[PDB]
Order: sequence, then C-alpha cells, then structure tokens
Amino acid sequence: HMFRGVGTAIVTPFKNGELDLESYERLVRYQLENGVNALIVLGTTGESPTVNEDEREKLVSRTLEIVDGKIPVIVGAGTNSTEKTLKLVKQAEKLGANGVLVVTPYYNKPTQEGLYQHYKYISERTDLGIVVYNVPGRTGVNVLPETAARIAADLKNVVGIKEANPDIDQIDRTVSLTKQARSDFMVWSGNDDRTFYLLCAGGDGVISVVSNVAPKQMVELCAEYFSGNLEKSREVHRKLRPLMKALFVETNPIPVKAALNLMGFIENELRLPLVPASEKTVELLRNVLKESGLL
Amino acid sequence: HMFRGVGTAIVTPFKNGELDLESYERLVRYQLENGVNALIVLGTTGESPTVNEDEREKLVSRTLEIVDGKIPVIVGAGTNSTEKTLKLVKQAEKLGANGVLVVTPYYNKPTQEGLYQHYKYISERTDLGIVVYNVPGRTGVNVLPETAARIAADLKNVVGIKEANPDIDQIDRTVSLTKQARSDFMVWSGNDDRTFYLLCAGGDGVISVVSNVAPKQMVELCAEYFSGNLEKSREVHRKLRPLMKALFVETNPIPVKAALNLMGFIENELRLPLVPASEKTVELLRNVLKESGLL
Amino acid sequence: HMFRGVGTAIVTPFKNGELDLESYERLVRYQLENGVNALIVLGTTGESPTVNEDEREKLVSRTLEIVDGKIPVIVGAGTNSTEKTLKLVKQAEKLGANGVLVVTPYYNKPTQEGLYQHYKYISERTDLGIVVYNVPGRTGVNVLPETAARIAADLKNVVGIKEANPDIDQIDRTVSLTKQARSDFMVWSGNDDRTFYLLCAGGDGVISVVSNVAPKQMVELCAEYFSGNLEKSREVHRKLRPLMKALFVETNPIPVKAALNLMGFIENELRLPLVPASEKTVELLRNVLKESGLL
Amino acid sequence: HMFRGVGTAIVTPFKNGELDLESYERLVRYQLENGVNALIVLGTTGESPTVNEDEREKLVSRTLEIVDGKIPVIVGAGTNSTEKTLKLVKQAEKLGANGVLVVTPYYNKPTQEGLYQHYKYISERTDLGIVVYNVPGRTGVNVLPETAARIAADLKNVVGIKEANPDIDQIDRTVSLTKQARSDFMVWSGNDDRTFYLLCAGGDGVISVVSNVAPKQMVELCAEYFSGNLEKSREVHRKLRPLMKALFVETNPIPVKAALNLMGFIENELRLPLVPASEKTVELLRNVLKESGLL
Ligand SMILES: [Ca+2]
Ligand SMILES: [Ca+2]
Repeated sequence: HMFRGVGTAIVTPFKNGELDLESYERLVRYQLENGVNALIVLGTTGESPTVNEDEREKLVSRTLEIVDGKIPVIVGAGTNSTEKTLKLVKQAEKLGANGVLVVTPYYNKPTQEGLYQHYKYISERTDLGIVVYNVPGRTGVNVLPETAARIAADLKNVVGIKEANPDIDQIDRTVSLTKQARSDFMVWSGNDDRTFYLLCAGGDGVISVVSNVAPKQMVELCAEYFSGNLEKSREVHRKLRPLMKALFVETNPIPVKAALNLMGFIENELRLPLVPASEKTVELLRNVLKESGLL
Repeated sequence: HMFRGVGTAIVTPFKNGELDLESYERLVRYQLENGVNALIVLGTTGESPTVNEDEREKLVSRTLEIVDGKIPVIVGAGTNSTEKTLKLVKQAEKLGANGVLVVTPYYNKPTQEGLYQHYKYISERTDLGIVVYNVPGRTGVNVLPETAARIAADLKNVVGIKEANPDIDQIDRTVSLTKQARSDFMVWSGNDDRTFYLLCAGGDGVISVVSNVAPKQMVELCAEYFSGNLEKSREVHRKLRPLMKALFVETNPIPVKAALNLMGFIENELRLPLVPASEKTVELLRNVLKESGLL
Repeated sequence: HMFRGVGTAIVTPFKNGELDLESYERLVRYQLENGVNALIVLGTTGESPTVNEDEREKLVSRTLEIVDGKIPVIVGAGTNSTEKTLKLVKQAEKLGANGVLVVTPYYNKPTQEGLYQHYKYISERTDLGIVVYNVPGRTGVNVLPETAARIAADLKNVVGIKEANPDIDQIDRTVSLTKQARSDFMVWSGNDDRTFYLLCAGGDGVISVVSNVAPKQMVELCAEYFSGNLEKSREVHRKLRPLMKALFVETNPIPVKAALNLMGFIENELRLPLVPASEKTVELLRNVLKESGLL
Repeated sequence: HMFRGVGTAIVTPFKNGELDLESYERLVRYQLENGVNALIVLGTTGESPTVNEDEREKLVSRTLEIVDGKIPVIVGAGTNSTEKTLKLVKQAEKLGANGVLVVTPYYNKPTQEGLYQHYKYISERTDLGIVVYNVPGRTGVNVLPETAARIAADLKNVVGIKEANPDIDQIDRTVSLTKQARSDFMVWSGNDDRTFYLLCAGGDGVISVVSNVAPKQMVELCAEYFSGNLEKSREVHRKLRPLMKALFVETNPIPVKAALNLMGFIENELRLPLVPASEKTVELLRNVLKESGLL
C-alpha cells in the first residue's frame, strides 16, 4: 500500500548546475521531522527530464541512506517508451527503491488500450510496487477511470494511482471504480488543492508539492480527515489555499524552488528549459510564506 | 529556407520488431516520385519516442543516401531537456542532415523565456537550420506568436516554425508576427486540415502526415495556391477532408500505419505504448482510401 | 435562509401543449410526502422560457395552494434585462412567493460589475429573498466567487446562491468567500452530481433536478451528511450517480420529463424549441429507473 | 440572398434613458456613405434584450424610412421560445423589414432536432427571409454544420447563416455543407476577426460590429477579396486587427459604444445589466482609433 497521508514530491536541488546533495539532505530531514509518510524522488517536481542517469543513481541512493527505512522512497521512472520505462524501473529496483511512480507516456498520446499494455508490460517484469501517475495537462492523455480500474483489477503489482486530473468527476470515479475493482488499491491526489476533496471521495492522501515547504500543515490536513474531523481538515485546506495557488503561478517546480530558496534550504537554480521564478512570483511567495508562518 | 510546399513527416516502418528499411525506401521513393519538397524523419509520425539510438543513426543515414540531395532531410531532434536536445541536434549535424525539427519541450511546461533560452542555447551551438515545432495538444505548452517572433528576430539559425496549434488566431498571428520580425522566416502548418488556411494567412506549406499516403494531392493543394488558384486549392482541401480526418481518429501514427499497410507499403507494426488501429478504424480507412483512389 | 437540504426544481407538466395542473399537483404531493425542503418553480427545469405570464401566475398560485405553507416556494424570475427581471420579481412577490431565483443575465454576457448592479437594482426594490443562480454553461457568464461575496456582503435581501458551475475550485471558493462575507449566506448546489462535494465544502444542500423522480434519496444524501455520516452520504451519492448522469444525456428537462412519464406522473410533452427524449435516452432511463427501485 | 459584403450590426443609441434617434440617424448615414451592404438592427450589438416593444417598433420603422430601400434592413427577432420568436418575426414582417436575424434559442440548449423544428415552425409561418445566427459562446448551443445544411436543404425561407462560432473547422464545414445542400445559401461571418478566413472558405461576407466605426475598411476587406485581390484583403484584415480586438476587450457592445462616443456619434449610455466601458478600455480605444485614423 506504500503509504497513507502525505508523500512529498521532493525537489532536486542544484548548485552551479550540479546536484546539491548537502541542501537535499537538509530538505529530507525537514520532511522526516515533520511527519511526512513517503518521499517521491525524481517526479516532475524533482526535474526528472533534466537529471541524467548517473545523477538519478546518486540521488536515489542518497535518499534511501538518509531515510533509514523509516518511510518508503518511491522513484519516478516513467517515460513515453515502454522499453525505456522498464529499464528505469529495473534501475530503481536494483537501487533498492520501495516503489516506482510511472507517468502515463507523455507526447505520443497512447490509446487507453496502449496505456493498459504499457503498465502490463512493466508490471509483468518487476517485483516493485508501481504507482500510475495521471496528469493530462502535462502529458496530453487522460487515463479514464475505467482504464485505471482495469489496471487495478488485473495488475497485482500496480498498487495505486496519483490522480492529477483536477476534474472532481474524474477524482470521484477514479476512487470509486478502482476500489471497487480492488479494495486495497490506493488513490492519492496529484494536486495539493484537490487533496481535501479527494479525501472526501474516499482516497488515501496526496503526493504533494506544497509539503516541500509546509510538510506539517499538509500532514495535518490528512491527519485531521483520517481522525474524523472533516471541518478541521477543511480549515487546514482553506488556510493553505494561498500557498497552494502561489506555488503554481509559474510551472512547478519554478515557484517551489524560489520558495525553498527564500526559506534558506536551496539555491534558486533550475535546469533549462526551466528558469528561475520572476520577481513578481518571488514577491508573492515571500508574502504568502510570511502570512503562513513559514518565513 | 528548407522548402515551400509539402514536407512529409514520414513513418518509421517496423517488421518483426526491427526497422524495415526495404519498406521505408519504397515509401521514400513514393514521396519523391510525387513531388514532395522535404522529408521530416523521426518526428512523432516517425515514432521518435520508441526508436533507439542505433536505429536513429541508421534511419537518418539511409534516408540521406536514398534522397541523394534531391530535397532536404530534416531530422526530429527535440526532447524536453536542453542538454539532451543539443546532443541529438549535433548527431544529426554530424550525419549531414539538412536541418532539425525541434519540438518545444513537452511535459515540463517551460515558461516563454525558457522556450527562448532553450532555442538560443541550441542555436548558438550548431550550424544546422532549426525548425521550432509547436503542438500544444501533445506537449502541454504553446509557443506564443510573440515568442516565435522574438526567436525569429534573434536566432539566425532558427529558420522557421511548424505551427500545429489549430487555432486560426494563433496561425494568423504566428505568420504575421514572425514574418514582420524576419521576412524570410518560414511558417509551415503542422496540421493537414489547416494547410489551406495557413497558406491563406501567408504561410509556406505543410509538414504533413496525409502526404504519407496522398503525396501528390497535398502537393497539388499547395501548388494550386502558389500558382494563384485559390479555389482550386480549396477544392483539393475539401476533397482530402475525409482522409485528413480519418488519419486522426486514433492518435497519429496509428491510422496512417494501418493505411500504409492496407496500401501494401509497410507491416502494420508499432511500438508500445502505441498499438495497431481498431477494426473500426481500419474499416473507415479502407473506405476512405478507396473513395480517394488510393486503394 | 429559505431552506437547507433539497429544493426540487420542479418540472412544468403539459398536456396537449397546455399546463397540466392535475399532473403537477400529483408531482408536488410526491415531493412533499418524501421530505423535500423547498420547491423551485419556473427554473430551467420547469421550462421558464416557454411559459407565458398568465401561465406563470396560475402555476405559482397553485403551488402555494397545495403546499399550505409547509415549505417555501421559490419562483424563477431572472431574465437578461434588469428592468424586466424586476417586473417578474414584483409579480412573484405579489403572488405570495417565499423567494425568487434569479439567474445571471444570459446571452448578453454582462461584466462582473454589471452583475453586481443588476442584483443591487433588484434587491433595493423588493422585500423578497433573492437567490443568485450561476450556470455559465447556459448563460455565457460566470459569477466570480469574489463577485458573489460582494453581493453577499452588500445586498441584505440576496440570501444565497445556486452554484451550477461544476468546477470544484469555483464551488470551494463560492462557499468560502460568501460565508466569510456573511456567515448566514446560503450556498446550494445547482448540480445534483456536485451536491456531495458542495456539502463537504460547507454548503447548504441542493436545488435538484433528480429529486423530481427520487426525492427521498436526494433528501437522504443531505440528511446523512448533516447528521455527520459522511461515508453514508457518499454511498447515497454513488448509488444515485447513474440516475444523475442519465438525466442529463440530453438537455434538462428533456430526460427528466421522459422519466416522469415512464413513472406515470406526466405526459412526455415539452414546448419548442425543446422536444421529447430520443428512444435511446428513454431506454437508458427505463433501465436506470428499474435498477434504482423507482420503476 | 439579402447581400454580399458588410452588414452592420448597428448599435441602438440611448440618451437620458430613451432612444436617441437623432444620433442613430447620423450613424445610419455614416454606414450608407461608406458602402455598407445591409443593416442588422436589434442584434445583440443593438442591445436587443433591453429595448422594449414600443422602442423596437420605432427603431425599425425609422431605419426603414432613413434607408429608403437602398440596402436591406434585417431585424433581430430571435428568442428562446419558438412561440415568442414567431411573434417578433411577424412584427418585423408587418413593418416591412427585408429579413430577420434569428439567433439559436439561448439558455435552454435545444437539441439539434429542436433547432431544426424551431426554424421550421417559423419558416412555415412567415414570408420573410430568415437568417440563422449561431453564437455558442453567448447561447450555450452550437448549430452543427450538418444541421445548418439540413435547414438549408429543407426550409426555403431560411436564406443563410451568421456563423459566429470562431472555430475554423466549423467555419469551413458550415460554408461547405450548406452550399452543397443549396448553392445560393448565404454564409456570413459573425466575428470580424474571422471575416478574411470565412471569405477564403467560400463565404459571403460579414455581419459586423467593427463596421459601426470603420465601415469603409470592412467594406474594403470584402471588396478586395471579391475582386480577386487576396493579399490586399489580408492586409486590410491585418491593419484592422487592433481595432477588432479592442472592440471585444469587454463584452460587445460596451467598447463599441465607448468608441462611437469618443468619435462624437452617440452618448456612452447602455442599459443594465450592461454598464459603460472601464477607463482602461477607453484608453485603449482612444489609442487604437487614433492609430486607425478614426479620431
Ligand atoms: Ca543511513
Ligand atoms: Ca391549500
């Protein structure tokens, strides 16, 4: 099942364009100390498109070393080639990852059957737990709820889905249909500002961007819900809304890296084609961070 | 300037899991015999995500030797990492490609400045002509006409854009603003069913999927326009409509490969996550190809 | 406050193209007997565009007569002219309606300020409670949450909003911002399939189409939520989903009238430009009604 | 066939709450002096929702006497009730209007068959020429090209369509399919900034907002096209772009009325729920009108 609650989609810090593991380790310790229940390394938020294979090995191994088996480490490993995706999955397995996060193939817009065949191929060839990641605004393809349910029903190794389609109809149906196919199938929000409603739909938490900066608050949002305090969960959601929105005024992780820098955790460096946040975004983040008690 | 008229985004035929260069060459001669003005190899129509490094080199080298300088060979070489893109570009340059088609970074949704910096970084480090490729439905990002025009103004090496945003306002403005910044900047449609309108806007032709099966007719659509025969060009556009629509009932190149197979050119073989066309798709194609005289 | 829970947006039955008050009265008694908390007469679901002024008077008066003051009767009275809207509002007032439902002006796409001025003008000129009705898919204009909050803050007579924008971000913000402006401001869902999530957002119920056929079940959905049984509320929502969806496979109230006819309540008659449900829709409704225990 | 070229959707000037027929006549002469081929009175540009019955009659009667048969006067007469629409149509017919513009029923989202039945019901009961008006952004419904073509095929009295769906595929298909069903069926753009492309598609001109302020230039755009000068027509299109865009920065006719007021034609007076243009809008207009030579 991997986890319930908050899994942080952690940034990949750079300094002088190189991996900055000393800043990374400070960030991992902040997550651990604030009750986060998983780390997702090398997702979109960690600039997976621009981190090379040798760097991935170093980052994955170092994350496993710091965490000491306390929470699972889930490694982004999806590409738009089924063959190449398996290769990345087998690399994460060999490094000792606890699962992989595998985005639907981006850019080549596979059919629903193609998506099924992609995950099947991978599932039949690894012992690792696999999390489907649906994010149509980035990939150009949406996993239909029925397709996710078919994957749940058939592929024992696929243990859950990160649902980043923001449509509440999609969220409602993904949760309902997958859990009907397999009661233990996990459904985590892929959007911080949908976590509350995804919990209400009956899902399992969030694979979060906001938790990079506000881990305790995102943890509290889920924890209050799980404890039966719907209205207190909703209040956390409402208090976090400005931060949730600010972190996406430019493409993630541009804002979250500027935020982590303001907070003193990392240098504000990204790799091309990503570039640092505009002054307007930084100014907004500074204000919102201050208002939220994070600065 | 590369070319005006039709540039065929050619498929990559496979047979029993490997490149099928014999069928590829038949298809290349079919293009050349029918007046096509350029080949774009290893675009999305050419299943670029699933063609390995060895295969890319062989496919480009073979194309260059078949074509024998009669028309330019432009090689798809864009990824969502600026670093990796440059490598693919330099590889094409080393083989003797006449140009590269470089899609906007997909999945990571770079800002407009990031897009500019991406093309600037590559432009400064190759002597090849570069064609920007905008296809927001696949990539998750839209190159603004104003960004295209800045690119045209500043980057001598970027010679044009394949405009696959289907919005006629975008088509109108890309053509208008790029040519204002640089009169010889080329603008080719990236949608067959926008070619006619893009010509009417002041553009330079099309980088086509349909011309895989109907090269003479796409050539004619452009030729008639260019000769001043607007209504004749419109009539070819209208006659081709069913074929243009049929080739996108499932994600390209699933239908076009089925079509080429029906016509006896290639084996109907794709690589995961793509899968062969449905029976319903094949039925439509069989009927449309007959009506068009192609079967 | 009008009501919490379920307010039925009741159909206007016709026979031989005339108002059919005998069938209407049977339908009102069904609502009353099943615990509905309000009736909304002459909304979209009651074909307000095609019911003439003399008919409106008869229908409103007859509804008040049958209900005997047991629940409020809220009359649709919004048009796209501010002057004409007031006239309809004053007519409903004079007939003894308990409130009015006033859609944002459709077709002429007023500015946000225009919307404020429209509701202000009306509010300053009636003693009745006014419910704003936001339904951008029909009107071409969306009331921004901030605009609804400004109306809440300023116009004491505007007592709530029927929120039919299906976007969960809109629903979340409409509830949050209006209740922050005025704690007693009511927010009802305008979409049956958003009621659950609108309750979770902290809203007040639903102005329902589905309750025409399944009043007890929609009442149970809200009642369970209000009683603190989130999971039981969600289960009602899930069981009703097929019916919720079926009632909108063609424009409402085309499906709901076909459903009421299958159930024996009304003739399946609409006024032009509306026409009866297709056989496909009827077949679906028959199945879904049967599965739901309504047939 | 009514006309080819430009038909001005003329504003309805108000002064101190009443019709301003003196300014209206100045504006009518401005149109006639500058070669406009038709007037459309009481369209949405003419604030049809807020003009009362007495005022409609006076405005139509005055227009007919000013124009004195030089060009056709087509009267906006469509509502979302088939019954009421027919009344407005017959009223226009009684006054001596040359035609009626009949928008698809807004707000109630009729099915395609309902749309057909709506126009059939009216067509069978008037001798006037009827122009279908499709503007999905305002009405919530899109007339499918196939429905337009059935209408063209069957209803002798329906003489054309004002196509304000901005999607070039819709424009292409409406023109293609209607003219195939009936060669003399007229197709006019309902968006100024689509006129050029609609002409290129095979259409017959435009029912224009811009021509309120720039009648000669819209006439020229069409005239050049019709004379075979495609690039000259495109150049006028490009030169007019800023004005075309500026007139829709707020909902039409808010900007055009501000523009006409700047030019000294009318008082900048609208009826609720419309309100005068913002300072920012007026600033843009002042600048764009100057650059265009109109101020
Ligand atoms: Ca350790
Ligand atoms: Ca009574």
